[PDB]
Amino acid sequence: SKGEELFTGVVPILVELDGDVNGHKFSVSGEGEGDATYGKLTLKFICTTGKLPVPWPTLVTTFVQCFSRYPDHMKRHDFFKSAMPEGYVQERTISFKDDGNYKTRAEVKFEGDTLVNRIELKGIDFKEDGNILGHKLEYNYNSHNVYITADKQKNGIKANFKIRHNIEDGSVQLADHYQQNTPIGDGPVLLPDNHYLSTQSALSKDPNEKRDHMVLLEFVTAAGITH
Repeated sequence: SKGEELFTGVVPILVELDGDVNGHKFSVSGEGEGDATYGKLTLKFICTTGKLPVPWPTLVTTFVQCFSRYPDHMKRHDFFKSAMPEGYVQERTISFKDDGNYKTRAEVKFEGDTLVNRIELKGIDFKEDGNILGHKLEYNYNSHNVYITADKQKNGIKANFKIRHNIEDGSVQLADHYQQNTPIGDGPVLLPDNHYLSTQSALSKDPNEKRDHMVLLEFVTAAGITH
């Protein structure tokens, strides 16, 4: 297919986010590359407005599931690549248990040969010294399953999953995710059978970087369908 063939090699990625969480405004720019053949993402993000007013881990899911590895036998279930190059809208509500919520709107599409994720994020209802605004989350990231279902009336998909953020006291901050994606263009897109994406992510720092930043290495494989 046209969209799947755009991902057989390494593809440059740009991420641009503007956010407002409880009136804290901020922006993030990211750069890196994806290799969907291996489900692989490598990026570096920089807060361009100074200090990031929320913990970096809370933004990982917001910061390109077209780079997930779909096994060959699951090609007919890969909505994300099928929407390319014209792209898709991705919307979420992220509910931090017993704290505030993010609502995100993003568009993911090619600009030339570069895959771009442009995001607007709005956060409300956060506790001033909760785990988010109080920066109580560990700088690490767990492994999840992202459950995908077709959303036929939208010519798209939905996803529902549970992100676990470790808290510095050893506890866990749940972030419930609900997601809907809608294609932008007029080519045919794939409406999948139920399946999920198996994720893992590693967060690190660049030792030469004194801006507030995050280095991310992530691997994602589609699963849950056998034939």
